[PDB]
Amino acid sequence: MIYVTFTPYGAFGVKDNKEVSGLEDIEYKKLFNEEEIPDIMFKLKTQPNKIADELKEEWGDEIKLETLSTEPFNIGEFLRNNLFKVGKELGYFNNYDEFRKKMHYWSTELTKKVIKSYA
Ligand code: NA
Repeated sequence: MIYVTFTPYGAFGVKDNKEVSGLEDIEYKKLFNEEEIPDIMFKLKTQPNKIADELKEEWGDEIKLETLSTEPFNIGEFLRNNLFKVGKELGYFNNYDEFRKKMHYWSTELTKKVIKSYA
């Protein structure tokens, strides 16, 4: 059973909700290229079960998404508290100003898609 959290820049999984200190403790990593980030934020938001079946195929195990759980996962707490630092380590953000500007753009693009979804 793989427990998965998504950030804007990736999907990250660990078997059996194990504790996570660092990226070395993360067993499954799918990184997203920046041009698809908002599209994938919107698909997570509107068809999470489809996202889950896709990961089940790609990673080879049943999948629990954190967005479909009432209790946060160890992996989710780690990524939320280290969202900038892990994204810098992965090459998405060179500094905090960039992180801020990128997160803003992605969120704005996601909103645009959500507004459109409402006719
Ligand atoms: Na560890």
